[PDB]
Parts: sequence; C-alpha cells; structure tokens
Amino acid sequence: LYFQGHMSTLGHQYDNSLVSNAFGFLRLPMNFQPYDSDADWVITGVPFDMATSGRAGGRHGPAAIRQVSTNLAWEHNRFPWNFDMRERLNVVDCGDLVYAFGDAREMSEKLQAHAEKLLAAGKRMLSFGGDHFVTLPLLRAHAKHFGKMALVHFDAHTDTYANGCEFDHGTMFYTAPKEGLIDPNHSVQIGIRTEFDKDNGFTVLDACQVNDRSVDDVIAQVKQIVGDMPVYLTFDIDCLDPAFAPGTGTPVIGGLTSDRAIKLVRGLKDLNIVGMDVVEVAPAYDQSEITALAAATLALEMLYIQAAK
Amino acid sequence: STLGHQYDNSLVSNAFGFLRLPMNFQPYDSDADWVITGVPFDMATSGRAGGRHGPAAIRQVSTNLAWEHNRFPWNFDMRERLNVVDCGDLVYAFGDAREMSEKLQAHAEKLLAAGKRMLSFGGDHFVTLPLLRAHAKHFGKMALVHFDAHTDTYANGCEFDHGTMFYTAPKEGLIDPNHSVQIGIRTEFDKDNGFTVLDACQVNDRSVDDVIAQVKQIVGDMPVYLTFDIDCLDPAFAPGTGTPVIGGLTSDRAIKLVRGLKDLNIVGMDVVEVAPAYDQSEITALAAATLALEMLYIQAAK
Amino acid sequence: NLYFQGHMSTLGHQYDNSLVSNAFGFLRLPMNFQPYDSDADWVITGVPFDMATSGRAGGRHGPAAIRQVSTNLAWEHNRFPWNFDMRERLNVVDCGDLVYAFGDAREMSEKLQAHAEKLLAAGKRMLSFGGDHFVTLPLLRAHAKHFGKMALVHFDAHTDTYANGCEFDHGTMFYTAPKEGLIDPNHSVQIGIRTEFDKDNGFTVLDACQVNDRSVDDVIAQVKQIVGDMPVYLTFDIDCLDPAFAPGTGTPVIGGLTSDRAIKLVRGLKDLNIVGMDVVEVAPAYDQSEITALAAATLALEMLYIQAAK
Amino acid sequence: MSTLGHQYDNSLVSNAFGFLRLPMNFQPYDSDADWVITGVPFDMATSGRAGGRHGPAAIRQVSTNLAWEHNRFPWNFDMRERLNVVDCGDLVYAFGDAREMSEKLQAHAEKLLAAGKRMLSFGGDHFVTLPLLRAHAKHFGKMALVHFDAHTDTYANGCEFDHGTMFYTAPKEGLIDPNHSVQIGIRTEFDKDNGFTVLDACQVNDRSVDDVIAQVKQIVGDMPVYLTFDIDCLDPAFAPGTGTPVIGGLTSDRAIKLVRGLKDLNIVGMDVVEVAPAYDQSEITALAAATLALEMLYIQAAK
Amino acid sequence: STLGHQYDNSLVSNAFGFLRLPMNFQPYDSDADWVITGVPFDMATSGRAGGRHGPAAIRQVSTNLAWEHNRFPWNFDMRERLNVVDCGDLVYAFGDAREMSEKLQAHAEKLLAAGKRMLSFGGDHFVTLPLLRAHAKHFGKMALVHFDAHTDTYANGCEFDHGTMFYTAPKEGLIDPNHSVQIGIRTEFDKDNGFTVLDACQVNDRSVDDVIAQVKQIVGDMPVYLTFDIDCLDPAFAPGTGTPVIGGLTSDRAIKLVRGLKDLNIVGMDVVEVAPAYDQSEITALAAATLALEMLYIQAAKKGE
Amino acid sequence: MSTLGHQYDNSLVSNAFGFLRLPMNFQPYDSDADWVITGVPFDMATSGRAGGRHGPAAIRQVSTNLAWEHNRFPWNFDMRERLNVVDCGDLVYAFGDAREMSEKLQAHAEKLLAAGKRMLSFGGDHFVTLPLLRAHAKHFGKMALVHFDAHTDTYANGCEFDHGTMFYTAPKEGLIDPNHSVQIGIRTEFDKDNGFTVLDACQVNDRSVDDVIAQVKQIVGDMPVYLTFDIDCLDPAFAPGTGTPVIGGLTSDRAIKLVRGLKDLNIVGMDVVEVAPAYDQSEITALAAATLALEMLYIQAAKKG
Ligand SMILES: [Mn+2]
Ligand SMILES: [Mn+2]
Ligand SMILES: [Mn+2]
Ligand SMILES: [Mn+2]
Ligand SMILES: [Mn+2]
Ligand SMILES: [Mn+2]
Ligand SMILES: [Mn+2]
Ligand SMILES: [Mn+2]
Ligand SMILES: [Mn+2]
Ligand SMILES: [Mn+2]
Ligand SMILES: [Mn+2]
Ligand SMILES: [Mn+2]
Repeated sequence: LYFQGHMSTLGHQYDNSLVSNAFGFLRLPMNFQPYDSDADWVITGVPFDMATSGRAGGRHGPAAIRQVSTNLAWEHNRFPWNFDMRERLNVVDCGDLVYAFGDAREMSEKLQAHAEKLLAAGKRMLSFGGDHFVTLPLLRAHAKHFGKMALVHFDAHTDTYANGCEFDHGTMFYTAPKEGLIDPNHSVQIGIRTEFDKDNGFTVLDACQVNDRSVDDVIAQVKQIVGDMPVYLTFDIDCLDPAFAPGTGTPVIGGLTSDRAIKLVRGLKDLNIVGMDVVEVAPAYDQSEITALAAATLALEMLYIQAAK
Repeated sequence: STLGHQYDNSLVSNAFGFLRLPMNFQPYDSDADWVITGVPFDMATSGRAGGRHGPAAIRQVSTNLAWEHNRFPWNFDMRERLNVVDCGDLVYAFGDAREMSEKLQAHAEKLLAAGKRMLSFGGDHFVTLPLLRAHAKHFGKMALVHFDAHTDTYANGCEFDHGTMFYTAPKEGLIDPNHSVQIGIRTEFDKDNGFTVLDACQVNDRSVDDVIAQVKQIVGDMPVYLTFDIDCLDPAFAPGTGTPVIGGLTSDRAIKLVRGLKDLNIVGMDVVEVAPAYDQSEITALAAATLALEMLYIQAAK
Repeated sequence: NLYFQGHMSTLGHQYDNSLVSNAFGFLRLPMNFQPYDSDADWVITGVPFDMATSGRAGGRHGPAAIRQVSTNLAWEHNRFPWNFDMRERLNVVDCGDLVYAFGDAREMSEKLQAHAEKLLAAGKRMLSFGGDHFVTLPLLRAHAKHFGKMALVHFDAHTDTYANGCEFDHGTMFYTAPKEGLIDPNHSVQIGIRTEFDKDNGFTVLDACQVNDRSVDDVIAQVKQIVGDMPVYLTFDIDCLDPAFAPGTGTPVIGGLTSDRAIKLVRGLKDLNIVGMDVVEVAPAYDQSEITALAAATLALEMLYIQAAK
Repeated sequence: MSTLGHQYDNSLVSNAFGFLRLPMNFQPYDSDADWVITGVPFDMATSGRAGGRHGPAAIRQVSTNLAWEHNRFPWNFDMRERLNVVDCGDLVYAFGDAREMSEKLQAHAEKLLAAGKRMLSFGGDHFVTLPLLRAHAKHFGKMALVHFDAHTDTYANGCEFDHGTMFYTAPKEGLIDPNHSVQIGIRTEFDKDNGFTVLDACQVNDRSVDDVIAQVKQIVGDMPVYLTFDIDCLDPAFAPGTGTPVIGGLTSDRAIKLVRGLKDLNIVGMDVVEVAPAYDQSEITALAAATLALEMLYIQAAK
Repeated sequence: STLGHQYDNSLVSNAFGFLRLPMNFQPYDSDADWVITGVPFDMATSGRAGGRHGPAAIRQVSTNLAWEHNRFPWNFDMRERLNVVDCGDLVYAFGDAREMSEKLQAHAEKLLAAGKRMLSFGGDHFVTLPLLRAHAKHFGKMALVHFDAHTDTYANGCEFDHGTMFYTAPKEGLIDPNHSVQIGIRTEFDKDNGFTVLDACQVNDRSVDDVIAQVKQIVGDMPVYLTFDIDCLDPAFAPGTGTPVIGGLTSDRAIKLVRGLKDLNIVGMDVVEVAPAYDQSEITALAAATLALEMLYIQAAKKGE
Repeated sequence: MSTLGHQYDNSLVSNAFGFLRLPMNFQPYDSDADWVITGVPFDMATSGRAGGRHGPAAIRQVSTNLAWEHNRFPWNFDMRERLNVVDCGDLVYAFGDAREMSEKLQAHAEKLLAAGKRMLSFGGDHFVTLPLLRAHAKHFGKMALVHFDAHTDTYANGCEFDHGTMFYTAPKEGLIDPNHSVQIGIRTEFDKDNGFTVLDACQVNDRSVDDVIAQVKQIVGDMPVYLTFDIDCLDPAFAPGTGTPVIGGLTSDRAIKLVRGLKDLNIVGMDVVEVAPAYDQSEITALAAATLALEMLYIQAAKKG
C-alpha cells in the first residue's frame, strides 16, 4: 500500500478522484532522500529552460506532469496492460533538483552528481524536464554506470548542432557521441521534421514516413538498429504535432498523434532501457493540460514497459 | 428564431435554441417529433466539473451549422423531415443531485408518453441513467452504442457517480450488455461482462467501414440508445471535457462512425461531458454540436 | 408580471435560481422576436456588428456574451443596492439580434434605424447591446426624430469626434451626430476620456485622470448641470473601464475607471430623463473569464433600474 | 526539508508541493504542529460555475512566489520561527457524495481541535465552512464571524448542500452570533433585519482602511472569531478565478490591509474558499488567496 | 534584418518581416522575385472577425522556421534561389471595404507589371478576389487550386462577402471552374458548377499521391492560382479561424498535398482566414507560416539551382 | 513612413513593426536619432516564470493602439516632432549564453552613448539593466536610480546572472548612489539599512501622487537619473504578464501619473522590463508597458521643449 498511492493522502485513504491529493507523480510517495530508499525507480524534476532557443517556460514542466498525472492514478492496471506497475516496481518521486536559477553550470554539475549517486545506489531513473539540455548531464552519469548507450530519441529536431554555446538544448547529440556517451550507429531519431544531417551515424525516421508506416514496422526497424546495446530513451514532447502538444518551446507542424506515440513507446517493451526522460513541456503555452497529459501518460507507459520485464 | 423572423445567413447572430430551432418551454403538447433538452449537471464528476455549462456552449456554437440548408454530406434538409424544438434546460435545485435525477426522468417519461423522441445535451454522463430509466419504460430493454474513453461499469461508486451508469443500467434491466458496443475505450475496463469493447487503439488502426459492420452485427435489430461521451475524441479535438485521455478518435473518424449508424433503429440519444471552462476556441462544443446534428440527420435518413 | 419576470423563460415555466441554466434572453427576460405590438415598456436589441472598428474586431459576439453572463444577476429578486425589482415595475422583452447581410454596413445602418423608429413609433424605449460604437449613430438618428435633439451622457476612453475617416467609422459618430442635429454638444459630457481629444468643441470632457481622483457625488452634480433638463441618450463604451476590468474590447487604454466607480456613476444618473441607452464595444474573443461581459450586463441592468426608480 | 537533498530552494518555481513548501504530514493529529493546512476539493454545492475542487492545489502551486520571503512583507519576523505549520493534504471523500464530504471534514476538524491543533483550510466552495464551524463551535463555543464575500449566504430555503445557506444554518445551530458578526464586501441582495452588520463593497471602497477596521473590532468585541474569506470578495479584475463573480469589489491592496489590521482579534480558526482555477488568469486569483492565507498565519504568529 | 546585421539563430528575436526577410515598403522597383503582402481585413466575414491580425501573427511565429538553412525536407535554401521581400501591410480606411478592394488590386497590378510575383497573407478570403482581378489581367484566365472547408460559390450575399469570390471570379472570367479543384470541403456545396470538389471525408481516406495525381489532371496546362483557407485544416490543428468545421485535414496531410504540387505552374498564391484572437499557442499561425514557406519552396524547386 | 507605399496608417492594427510605427534603424550609431529603442530578448536570470524574452516583440505589437494619437493624452505636443526616435530591433546573442548578452548589450549601449544617442530599452528580465547601468555610468558618471518594482533586487548571495541582485552589484561598482536613489511599489521583504529610500506599495496607494513625486524629486536632487520600471510594480490585475507577480500593487492610473510627474528630472537613460507575454491577458501588460514607455519619451520631449 506504500509504493501504491494508498499512503500519500490525508489519513492514508485511497483517493479514487481524478483531482485531489496531487503531490508526487501518480500520487507516488515523496522521498527527498531517495539514495538509501527501497526504490527500484526514482522520478526527478529538472526545473530548467535557460538553454532554450525558442519559448521559455520548460521550468514548470515537472509540476504540470505531476499535477495532471492524477487523471491516470485511478487505473489499477493502466490500459491496456494486464497488471499494476506499482505492484512490480517500487517508484518514489524525489521532488525537483535545487540549483541557483541563472546558473546553468551549477544545474549541470548538480544534476550529474544527483544521477551518479542514484545509479551508484542501484536505482534507475525516470526524469522530467525542463528543456532537452538536462538529458546531456543525465547521459554523462548513465554512460559511466552502464557504458556507451543506443539513444532512442523522440523529437521534431535532431539536436546535433556543432556550433552552439555550451548551454544549448540543440547540441546534446553532437556532444554525447563526441564524449562517447552514445553510439550514433545504434541510435534512432523518430518524428524528425526540421533540417537535419544525413551522413552522421544516426538513423532518422522522419514524421512524414512515420505517419505513413505501421507502428509494428517502425518498432521492428528500431529493435534491429539498437542491437543489444543498453538503451537510453528520451522523449521530447514536440515529437507530438502541436495539435496534441501545443505547450512546447519549439513547436513544428506535421507531427505524430498521441495514439501513434503511445503505441511506439508501448512497442519498445522488449529492449534493455537503463534510463529514460520526458522533456520540453512548457505549461505557459499548454491548453487544458493536454501537453502535460501526453507527457504523464508517456511517462507512465515508460514505467509499464520496465514492469513488463 | 430571429428579430422580425428574418432569415439569418450569419454564423454568429441570433444564437438562442440549438441550430436556431424554435424555443418551446412546454414541448409536451407541441407538434415536435424530436425534443432537445439541456441537463446543466456535473455533481457526479470524478475529474473536472464545468459540464453544467455544456448545453449553452453547444447551442451558442451551433450557429456555425445553421446556414447549411442541406448539412454535408446529406442530400436533404433534416428540418423539412423533422419538427425539432429546443425546450430549454432542466430546472433542479443545484446541489440536489437526487432532485435532478427525479425531475429528468419525469420530464423524459412525459415527453415519450406524448410520442416525442429526445436528443439530450449534458452535463456529466450520469444524466444518461435517468434518460435510460424513462426510455426503458416506453421502448423496453435497449442496445447501448456508447462512445467514450471510459466504460463506466464501476460497482463501488456512490449513488451519483458518472462512472457507474452502465453497471446500474444492466442490473435495472434497462439495457442488454450482450448487444451493447463501447467505442473509443482506452482506460482500464472489466473484460468479463457482456459488452463488446472496441478500444481506441484498434478503432484508430482498423477501417471505419469494418468497425460499422461489426457494431451492426452486435446490436442486431434491438432498439438502440446512442450515448456519446465527448472525451471519446482525443483531447486535441475535445480539450473541453472533465476527464481527458490521450490516444482518442479524430473528429473525422467520430462523425464517419455516427454517420454509418443510420440503418440502426435509434429510439433516443445524447452528447455529454462538454466542459466549456476547459474548451479552446469552442472546438469541443462544435464537435458535440456537429455530432448532435449528425444524430438528427441519421433519424431524418429514415 | 410573471411572463416579464422570467418565470416563463425556462423548461416547464419553473423559476431558475441557478446562475447557469436557461441562458437565452438577457436576465432570462422573455424572447419577443416581434416586439413592436407587445406590452413591453423597454426592448433589448443585440447589434452583432464590428465592421466599423479601427482596432480589434469581435464586437459582433458582444450581445451573446452579455446575455450568457447575465444569469449571474437574475437570482437577485431586488438587485443590490435597490429595494425594489425592476422586472415588476418594467415590462422588458429581448427581441434578439438585428438580421443584416454580414459585410454590408449600409444595410445594418438602414435596418437598425428602421427597427429603432418602429419601436419608438410603437411607444417602446430601447436598451441596445453592441457591437462597435458606430451602432449608436443609427440609434441617435431614430431617437432624434422622436424625442428631438438630446444631451449625450457618453462613457468612453475616446471622444469619437474624428471629422475625417470613412462613413462606417466607430470614432466619428459624435462629429456626425451634432452635424445632423441629433445631439447638443453644449449639454453633452464625455466621461473616462484618456486619449487625445478636441478641447474647443461644445462637449464637456471629464478625463479619467480627474474622474479617478474626484468624488462620485461631484462628477454626478456636474453631469446634472451640463445636461440641464433636455432628454438624455446614455451611450456606454465598456473601454471606459480600465483593461483590468474590461480586457475584452477592441481599443483598450490604461488608466481607466474601476467597475465600482462606473456602476456608482450610472446609479447617480437616476434623476435624469434618459429616453434611450446602449452598452457597446464588448469583444468576447479578448474577454478573460467573462469579466468584461459581466461589467456590461451589470451596468445595462443598472440602466434599467434607474428607469424603474421613477 | 521539503526539497531534493533537503536544499534551500531560493527559486519561485521549484519543489511546489505543500503550501509555502511547508512539511507534508498526512497524519498531523499526533504531530508537533501549532497550525494544520487542509484542502477540501469540493464544488457540488455551487449555484454558479463549478471548478472550486481544484482550489487547494492552485493555492499550493502558486505559493512558491511567497516562500522565498524570510520575513514576508511587511512583517519584522518569520511566521515559521514562531508557528510550526504542516500541510496534511486534501480530504479524501467519494466524489458525488456531498454528505460523506461534510461528515468526514467535521470528523477531521474535531480530531485536529481535540489534539490541540488549529486549522487553516482551503476550499473548494463556501459550504465547507459549515462543517468547519460545526467542529470549531463544539471546541471553542459560539463564535463571531468576520466574513469576506460579495454575498451574505444567509438563504433559508436552499437544499441541504447549498454554498449560499451556511450563515442561515450556523446561527440556527448556535455556531455563530450574528450580533458580533460582520460581512465585508457585500454587493448582492442581502437580508437587512438579521443581527449581521453588512459593510457593503460600496462603503468599504469609499471609507478608509483604518475606520473600517476600528468598526469591525467594535462589533466582534472579545468573542472568539472564525475568519472566512470567499475570494469573490475581491473584484473580478483581481479574482477572476471564482464560480460567482460580482463587479465593484475590493482591491487586493484594501483586502490584505483589512486582514493585516485584524491581528489583535482572538481568531480561533480560518479558511479561504471559492478559488476556481479553471476560470483563473495567470494564477492571480490563486496568488491573492495564497497571499491572504499567509497573512492569516502572520496575524496568528504576531501573538 | 537584425541589430548590427548579425545572424539571429534564435527562434524568438528580431520578428519583423516574414522569416526575418528584408522589409521593402516600395517593392515595385526592387530586385525582388517574390513580394509578401499583408492584407489586414475581415469586414467580409460571416462568422468570427479578427482575421485583420492574420499577417502579423504569421510574421511573428515565422521565427520558428528561419533557423533552418534547408527547410525540411528540401535539399536547398529557397533564399539562395528567390529574392524575397516583405512590403508590409495594405493601408486602407478601416470601415471602407471598397477602398481595400480597389487599393489591393491597384497594388497587385503594379507588382505584376514590374515583374514581381505575389505571396499574400490574409485576412478573410475576400482579399483573393481583388488579387485574381490583377492576376487575370497579367496571366489571363487561371486554374484555381483551392484548399478550404467551404466552396465559397454563394450566389446572392452582399458585395463584400468572404463566401462569394468563386461565384464572382468565374463570371468576370478570372478563373475556369472546369480546370479548378476545391480540396477539404465538408459543408453544403453546389455539385454542378464545373468545380471538381474533393471533400475532407474522401481526402482523409485516400492516399496523398492519388489526390496529387488527380489535381494535376484537372488543372491541365493552365497557369495556377493557389489559395489556402486555413480552416481547410481540422480545428484541432487550426482553431484560430472565423468559421471552423470539424473533420478537417491534419497539418501533415496539408503540407504533404501542397509539397506534391511542385511541378504545377503556380503564378500567384495566398494563405487566408488566420484569426489570432481564437488561435492557441500560435499553432494556426504556425501552420499558415509553414505552408507559406512551403509555397515559396515549390517555386524555388520549380525554379533551378 | 514604415508602411506599404509609405502611407499614413490611422488603424490600431496594421503595419505593426517598430515601436509606435517608428522607423527601423539596425545601424543607429551614425543616424540623426536623439533616442534609440533596443529590445533585449533575455529571461535567463529569472527566479520565477520565464517568458520575458518575448517582451520586446509584445510591446512593439501593442504600441499600434498609441500611434494614432498625434498629441498623446494628456500632452499638448507630439514627441515625434521634438525627438527623433528609431527602433534598432533586438540585441543578437547566443541563447543560453547570459555572459554574451551582458557584454554585447554593454558594448551596444557604450557605442550608442559614445555617438550621443540616448537609450529607451525593452526587456527581458531586470538583469539587463546592470549591463545598461555600466554603459551609462562610463558616459554620465554615478547616477540616482528611480526604480519602480514590487522587489528591491539587492540580494547579495545570488549567482552572477540573477535578476534580483543588480542594485547590490550596481552601487558596489560605483554606477548608482543609493542615498539619491528611490524604490517605488515594494511589497516584498527588503533591507531597510541600505542608503535606498523604499516607498512601499501600501503607503504609495494611501498617499497622493503629488506628495510622492515631491519626495522623489528631493531624494534625487540634481544627480543624473536612470529610470528603470519593472512592470510587476503594477498589481497583477493590471500586469498579469510578469515572471514574479505580487498582489497589492499600483493601478496603471497611479503608475502613469507618477512617471508623468518625474518630467522635471534629468533622466539620462530608462528601460521597461519583466513583460512576459506567455502570462499576459489580452495584451493588457504589454499595453501598460508600451504606454509607460511612450510616457517616458513625452517627459523627455517635455523637458527638451
Ligand atoms: Mn529536443
Ligand atoms: Mn525538439
Ligand atoms: Mn462517460
Ligand atoms: Mn469518459
Ligand atoms: Mn467609442
Ligand atoms: Mn472607446
Ligand atoms: Mn459564497
Ligand atoms: Mn461569494
Ligand atoms: Mn474560404
Ligand atoms: Mn472556409
Ligand atoms: Mn525586478
Ligand atoms: Mn520585480
């Protein structure tokens, strides 16, 4: 009942409402010292958007994902699954990373040291952004513990820009391969629909072709691409068409549906995913929490494919 | 209709009754074939409230549809085949859910006993239960065609719970689950009842024509009650609802499905869970309004 | 008076105590789409028109928004702070919205003037909902023929005395109205003005800067003096209110009146002989939680109460 | 210690959980708390717009704007130095059952008061105040009501669960004394010949802060006070996020100054109600409620 | 077109001309191949107004696209092939629709005569009628490739009505209905007027290639005027529009259907009916911005390297 | 004019480019301008909500509501007739590099002031003012700060790029004299024991505009004044579009009257900061900022004569 959500309400009463007792993601228990806990998975918020080239507001993403997640908490077995992920995984929400707002360098180092300490304690990580730069420190900690990783990357942009400043949310996947964190030749970038480089190692499955092909065919290609490398899964929510995810800093039309998106994440269940994150929710631009809702449903789906093991 | 009873070609002005249809606040002894009733109720919601403003938002946006003499893609005017009146909204003591339930059933029972039929606007989905209780008394046991992200077959809810109507309605002999279909479902459901659950995942993958064919086989020749929860539509098309769930139907798939149910003997129908407080540029109200008009056009198709 | 109190404006003719449902006619007053031969003392007309706007359009939705939000004021049997019910003292019907070819401002002008003259020539008085402020000029033309030259009690951030610009221009009515002998500038006051105006015309401009500092009683005393004892036409542009209170308008100007000051000022005009009145420039596309519409509905209701006070 | 790694969060954004990032205590009855914050996610008794059920969460979320202030303006101490405040979460009741809410909130309130704890409560619609008054009156006896609202809510022929009937019922049950009670900001039809003293928005906006405050102190005398604040007391310009808005209301300046000047009153319990986030604009209603809520703890801390 | 003529790689700053292109308020005598004109006008609307803010909304949001050297999925920069200038917005007395109509045509005739081509941002769809009057003088009778939820072939109506241009234009001999296609229609339409209607229902169920294959067959060898009404897109993608109709196109299918008209002789074009007061997080304006950029790219593609 | 064909645009909508439809001058250093408007699209220093980067563009777009007034109320002349004002667009820095912003803004500010141009700057968060003070202090010497805000921003234990620290760093670096400086509208925890005179929101609301202006004039005396206006000085009802809102602020009425009354002061530079359009409601925050911006140009034109 602790690790379920029966235990994070007033008087520890099971809150059946899709509204009340909205604190931790999915009403999962708060543990602000997660390093010595009995958690299998530790949810972290990264309230950061200093590395944005478009709209800011990403700093409020972790809160929005948590707030809207009460819509999913009532499902004992989250559809369409035949078990409860809370019975299989012990998940805690450790709150948001504390850093000096206006110091991206302090954010970077403290986030890297946070992950390094979790991973060294045998805890796995589901992380909420924040702009997509937060994924770089996370990959620096993950590469140290799990080795070089295949990147499964849901996005409208490839973020492989070579001539940006240090704190730039469009330069993580130029920097990660350069530092030997990820292998481009085993990495896949799904839903791309902005200018990208073709003759790097990355396999780009653009939104045009992904919206035309079947989910099972895209999945089969992804399964082959990654091989047997440990996967880091990163979902930029601007992968979804702005009709489904208006609340992003860099929106691009001709994106994926929320249906196609959840089906693709659902289908990655057989892979070795060591870490994952959902980034770039900007609630200042969200409409009736639909962007936040997509991020939270995808976040819960990521936990369910780990529980599927 | 309008000031000076002048034909209003605008998509804006003289927004009163749904589709600028005549207001008849005493519709029981009227010449009407079909009666539009608003149920301004959301006390049985488990998610967001705001459903109480549902009927108003659906009426206001319906001016967008009114100018169409023949509504696309139909070859006739449904107003030339049906006398439809808008009888206003149910008056009940707000905060008294029991009084709502009693007054809605009596209203419906009085309408049906006058040989009138009912297109109802919610309001949360609990309003369907009083509507089913009255329809059952006049039309007997019914087949349920139920568009939704949720099955609403919960057995441990309080009396006024918008997730319990289709646990209670089978028990009360109002509907036959074995001839009932549930379309758009994408939240935890009990597989081991009579209902055929056509989940959003498969309905989005399958063809519209092969979904329709299967619905027809299930319902058979039973008289249908057509209930449309608007959170069936993906929050991208229907943000203005109390319990949104991602991975839902497009408005295109939704209208095509409702359009292809014309051959069924549909005795009653409603559109529920429109929450204008959460709606964006009236796109949810519009979908609810357009689907409601489609329901009158499939009745007119007879 | 049950018909005119809104006991017959709901399903089964049941009194709706809720601030939500049966939102049709303003304040749930009965719909009369042929109001000319009715028992109505006062007739409410929507003018869904914004073609004459210089800023944002969307004024055309003003009438509908004012009606929908007005259910918030219906539950009060005696509207505060009055000790009677205006619905029991006045027969008030809502005749709906003016039907005109959208994109034809001339037809709007002619049909509105024809509609108004027919109401006045039937012994009815008019409370009109805009729409942009140009709707006042057709209404002033109808009123001028029936009651004679009037005193304009004008609430606005703008004087709208522009002697240039095209015919269908919502900043020109009160240059045109004096020229056609519809109003007397000498007995006219413009309240809330905080945009460039002509000082040396006959109008008395009580700018928002001084109106915000001065007492209500003192502004009221001055307005009473300016009008004299001529018949008054009361036009209220909602953008008179600060954007804080009325964000839903086409031409917002900061440093406006509070809703508290505006409702008090109209309340203090009760002694004046107001022969016709309107509320204009509600643009619901730019409104925020119906706060502009609510202001327009309350002020419009106050205009009916200061007629009922007599 | 309500942040990751128990670090001091100087931002006005991060770690937005308990009100003002105060410690979460879901079993606060046997705790060390002087004051307990409860959320009541309820809006079934609403006559206008619903959406009050999200009130508690929106007040908590926006309260990150106020937490960075060690001495919240304009005070010369920290209320966390003098008071031990805890956020006990939201009342768990069956959504659709108004009776379950009422009984469980009274039981919650009665256990807190019997345990020596005092209650700041966020609504939710104003009906929640009656179960809270029922609890308070058992423990503290008959009370004076300092009531901020656009409405007097003294309706006599409403249904059981009506957010406009509490202050007909509360004198009827001997919970409050109208003769020592005041209703500040009323600008809607009210009954004149009840014991209540109504300081309507019209006279309050015209009169000075000091002369209004002095009159309120005269009325209450030395009676134990229950302070209740319906946010629609504020003008829709300042509080657009509410179920039943009325124009010609109080400014946030005048409102915070009135609450700040009630500090020498014997206030035994208080609440802030009718925040409806669905109708809010950039959280300014939530912020006003949240700021008023902290002000109420500071006037308690000043003692 | 930035402070100190520095390259602004941000998706935010220096949002003046469409895609930060140079402003040329007197473009007639310039080196321009393609001139962008804002027509801030919505007086002919029968639904909501606010289309007057369309051009500005399209310009502001266009910063999201400027950073792309080669706009996806193209293999060239359209700016390296076409000299493009934004000439600002048409200046007419607000409340005078005839002045707008006369000045928009007069402006259009001057550009065409000087050897400039036109990409025009609306504004309600009536702006297309004065444009076809200028284009039909310079290019003769044209084929209309029409993206819309409405056919706008309404006989009757007033003079200035955004649902009548394509009843008026054939009568005056600006367009040939028999070589004209109307894609995305999902409201009452006239079946026998020469126009080939491809309704949203069939468009959504058919393949992009097979619709493109048919559109080529219809327009023939005629010079094409491409007019995109943004309400062609489903309100889920284009909520900021005066007359929304449900069951529209995805932005995906829309850009895919335009992208596949690259071989057609498109002489002029416009994007209309963006009403920013009803838009949500600039998604309608962004669709209008992205589609406008695509229209320049199918001209940059059909023009050589 | 800055319109299609250089025509007079009397509309409050169209040709929305430079602030108040003033001419765009991207190289203003050698121009005939008296006053230059610069956008600083930067919000990286914020401790609350971000969005300030879009502030400059929002202020420009809303300023069309003010341009039609030849003599802006309640003035008896045109500032555009007395002052030569240009908009030089927005500062171009690598987004995510706060250091580059600071250095490039100072160098830009020093170059303008070295050429005899005066600065009206739009933020962006309030940190942008520290680079501006460094530049002004080099050309004018130590200045009296007239500072409208809900916050004093004198925090001594923040990171380098922090929007709540400028007026601790500024007096330390000899840019401003606290003893001749005033902070108007404060309603948050503040240090009382610094040289600054704090006129908190509660007292300013209770006092007459006359007696407050009288106090400010005495404090500054005859030192060169830098007028910096954080828009959150206004109550969130008037300015919801801000990053760190605080209830119980000034009305837009009181705020303009207070600025209007500073006309006799020697104000050498000025800025308006912390407009976050993501949190604005029907542009009312941008309008207030744009109107207060225009008022600052009028009190300069008034003093100039
Ligand atoms: Mn990314
Ligand atoms: Mn991205
Ligand atoms: Mn349902
Ligand atoms: Mn449902
Ligand atoms: Mn006016
Ligand atoms: Mn005006
Ligand atoms: Mn109340
Ligand atoms: Mn109240
Ligand atoms: Mn069209
Ligand atoms: Mn259209
Ligand atoms: Mn500041
Ligand atoms: Mn500040």
